[PDB]
Amino acid sequence: EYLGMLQYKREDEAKLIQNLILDLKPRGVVVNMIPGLPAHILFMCVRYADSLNDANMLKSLMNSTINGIKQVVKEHLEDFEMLSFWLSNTCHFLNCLKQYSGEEEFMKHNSPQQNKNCLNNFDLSEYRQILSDVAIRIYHQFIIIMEKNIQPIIVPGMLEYESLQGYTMTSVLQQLSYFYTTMCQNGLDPELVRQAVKQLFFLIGAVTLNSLFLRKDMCSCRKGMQIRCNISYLEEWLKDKNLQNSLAKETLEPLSQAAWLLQVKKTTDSDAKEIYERCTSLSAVQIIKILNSYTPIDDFEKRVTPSFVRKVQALLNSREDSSQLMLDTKYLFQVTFPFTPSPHALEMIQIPSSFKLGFLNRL
Repeated sequence: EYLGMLQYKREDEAKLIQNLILDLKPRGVVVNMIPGLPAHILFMCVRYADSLNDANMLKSLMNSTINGIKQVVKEHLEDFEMLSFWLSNTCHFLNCLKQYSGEEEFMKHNSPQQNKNCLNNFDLSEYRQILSDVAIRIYHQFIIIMEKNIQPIIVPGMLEYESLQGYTMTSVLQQLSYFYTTMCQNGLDPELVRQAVKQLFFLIGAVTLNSLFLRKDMCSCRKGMQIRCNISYLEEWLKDKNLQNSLAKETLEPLSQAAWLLQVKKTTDSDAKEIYERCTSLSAVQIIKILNSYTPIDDFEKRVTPSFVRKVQALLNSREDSSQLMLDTKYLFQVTFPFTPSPHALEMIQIPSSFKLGFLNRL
């Protein structure tokens, strides 16, 4: 019956962008059930323009959209929620561009009724690439906001708060939960949320380790054990959210060796060898920084002598290493946007009146 296309009169392109992107109450209800729906709407309009061969209309559409996105995020650089909604919708739109590209690669997990709605005329691969790029920009933007909202909490909870006897380590996980939920409620693909979480973990470990590299009154066995404990707490946060333990390795592993280092006896020509064999994810600079800034507060831990430090540094000669000490909070992981198909059939998509798009038409 219907085809899954959206007719728009080329003189309302502007108003379409206005009432679907710039102006948009992102919390209707259908959209709560299916977010990324605006992306589908957009691609239905695109499919309409493609069905006509009028290339100028297509290009004008894509440009108006991408500019509308760029703009709409540029207006809300302090709105985590909105940034999430548009990173989501952007990734959805790109995945629609891939899914109905017509390319053999993406028709793997397609309904026979879905393989009926591919683009029929134009190749939009270059546009897909551009979209991937802006998507990267948005992702980088929305990561920054989370990181900025959690950075002042890391240190006061991860170590300033003394467990082994007013913020605490729990608060960290509470914010992590806020971020995770906010991501999930915005149709943000699981793998994407995973990479985000990975970034967050990196940030935690980084701020922590850095504060170690600064404050001398933090390098103790006690503090090390405390840290290892908080790390296990984090692994448990992953377990609870059913996320892999792998990411916790590939983010906290340096901090583990840092905490492990703090506890281990630092005296005998054997301890040193263990420091060598175990601290494998740390630069010699970092290790030495810790061993020099290591100050004990308890009586069972014996202080580290300059001679021992020299022995260890001599043992570290076999490992070329890096000149890195601190871990900059602005490091970013390689974000990947994996193609995930859409379960929704365009033929049955309808516009809620809350979108103000009555001047459109299902084909």
